[PDB]
Amino acid sequence: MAPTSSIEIVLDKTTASVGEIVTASINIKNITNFSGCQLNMKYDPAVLQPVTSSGVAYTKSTMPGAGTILNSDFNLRQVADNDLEKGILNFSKAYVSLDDYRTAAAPEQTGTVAVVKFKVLKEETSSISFEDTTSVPNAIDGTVLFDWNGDRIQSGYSVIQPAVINLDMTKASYITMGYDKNAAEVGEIIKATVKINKITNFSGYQVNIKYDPTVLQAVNPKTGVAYTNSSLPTSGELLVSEDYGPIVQGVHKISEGILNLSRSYTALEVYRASESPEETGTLAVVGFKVLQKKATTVVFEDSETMPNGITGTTLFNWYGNRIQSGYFVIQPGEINSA
Repeated sequence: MAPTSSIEIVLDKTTASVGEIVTASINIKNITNFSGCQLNMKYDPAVLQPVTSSGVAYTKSTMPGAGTILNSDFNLRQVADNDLEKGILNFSKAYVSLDDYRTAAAPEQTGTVAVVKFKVLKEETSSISFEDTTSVPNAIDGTVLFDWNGDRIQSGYSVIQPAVINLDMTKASYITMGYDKNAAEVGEIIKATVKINKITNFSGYQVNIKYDPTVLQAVNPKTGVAYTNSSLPTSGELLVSEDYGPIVQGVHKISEGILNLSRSYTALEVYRASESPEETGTLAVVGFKVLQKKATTVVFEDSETMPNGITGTTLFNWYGNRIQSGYFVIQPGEINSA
């Protein structure tokens, strides 16, 4: 299930100086009967410039470079309509000879669908993400994947993003997850810790986390006892001062591999009066028991229950204001990579 089935933007380097090239590979994994896609990619056009006839700036009609799938003889349709002023790449890449593709019975479910090279114009931490555009509609975070019947794939995959270039792990403002280990055998528990860095006047969080319940089981990270749909996470370093009235709740859908966790201080005036904000530290620990040893991941993922969420995350300051910008969501790595 998702996020084992995914589309992701993967950079070949995570730091690059001005004038250097960063290669963004658009990779899919385990997309059943995949035949094609339409993707709307957003970047900051003050920071990055898409390039290549190896070296030449894209124009309006420039297609991304070829990847490792969608190169076969099933009548590939390709169109691009890029807005270089706004920093939007929009392209379609799909097989049209679907009857023949089906009959071939060898679907291209995993690989690189396209490559976009970016030249760095400015020293500035910056992200690349697929984003909804009104000229879609019903994309999933700017992504439309098609199966070999020509039907849109409407569920069952995660959009793993943003891809971030030139992030300073000490200085940047972000939320992320870390693992105590990124490989583990069947029956072992991986401890996944939600944590933040430099979030100004932070007072609480809500996060929506997606895992593949056929590969990992949500459990208490010490005891191994399975989470139910109301299980609390184990507390971390932050939001544990009793004086500020923390409240915590979990509302999950374990059969679908969805956790939703929230913890906030409530006595915000008392907290503000301390003049000692909690801005960097761990928020929550969840356990993941390995059911099968195969490559998977855990991700922050948007929820229809969090329409104002930023890739499945909401952070509040100590006036109860949603922090709407100025931090990155940093997805954790792969678990049990091959």
